[PDB]
Amino acid sequence: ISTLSNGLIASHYGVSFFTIQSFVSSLSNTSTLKNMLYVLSTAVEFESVPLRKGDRALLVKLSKRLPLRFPEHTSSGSVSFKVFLLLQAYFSRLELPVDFQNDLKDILEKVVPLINVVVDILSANGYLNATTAMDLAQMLIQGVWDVDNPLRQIPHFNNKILEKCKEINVETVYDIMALEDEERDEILTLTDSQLAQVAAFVNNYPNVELTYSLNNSDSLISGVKQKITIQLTRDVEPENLQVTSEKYPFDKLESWWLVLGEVSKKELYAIKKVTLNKETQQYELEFDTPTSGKHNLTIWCVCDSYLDADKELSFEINVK
Repeated sequence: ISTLSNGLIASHYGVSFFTIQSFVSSLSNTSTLKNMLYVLSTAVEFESVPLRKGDRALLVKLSKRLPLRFPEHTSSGSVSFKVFLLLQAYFSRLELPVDFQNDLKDILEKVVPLINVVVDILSANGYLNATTAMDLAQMLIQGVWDVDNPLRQIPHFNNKILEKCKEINVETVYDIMALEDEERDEILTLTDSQLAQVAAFVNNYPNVELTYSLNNSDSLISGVKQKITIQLTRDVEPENLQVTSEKYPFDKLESWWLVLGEVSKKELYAIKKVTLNKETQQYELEFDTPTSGKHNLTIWCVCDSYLDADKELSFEINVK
């Protein structure tokens, strides 16, 4: 299978060779988020997580309230059953038994290297569903479903506050920071300690601007390695890139994937993992020029640590 491309591997995260061999065999260009969550749950790295007598029976009961079911003709007798379900309880923000809370902390300690390896395997194959693993990576940091309200990321945003936001058509983090003092204090019925934690989050939440330059557009030759420059600007230089997350109990640094690809062909042409630590920065990507004709290409700038802060740009090329 490893006729894989070295230049299409963005990170240096590591796990056992056993797990890498298993992941490579288990993932394809059609893998879904649910498939990837299952595959991740099978990592031998989780064998250090406790599995007690009675846990499976307790997990079966818990599973009633979770949206995704464990694969049908697969034994529920291993730690993978626990990992698959507790990670969903994490996304759903279910209150857990103290003992399952302990196991969840142990699980979360191992997830970042594992999800990054999933991204790297898919991207090394040129598979655009690497972006599906990126979606899952975001959920693992903020502890929120990709189908739930993205405002849930902000500390102390309970159901009452979410409904007050809906009533005035406030939907994004940027809508929150745009609010006038009196309307802001109307919705944010929170204590002093709580308000400071909202403030910490909103000030650190990224707002990036994506541009590019492609030298000699509409004069490209098929097959030749082509360079493209990607620039990303922030309003001011960040004082630190330490991620604010209520739910992820370990230190995390803000990182981004820069992705070039073509949606209609489900193909990833190039990828790069970057830190946007400056007011402005640019990066050079290299790809093989596709066949003769018109192609619609997209650049994505995807954050590993927050939801709804990603940026994308589409453009047309003509290969002679």
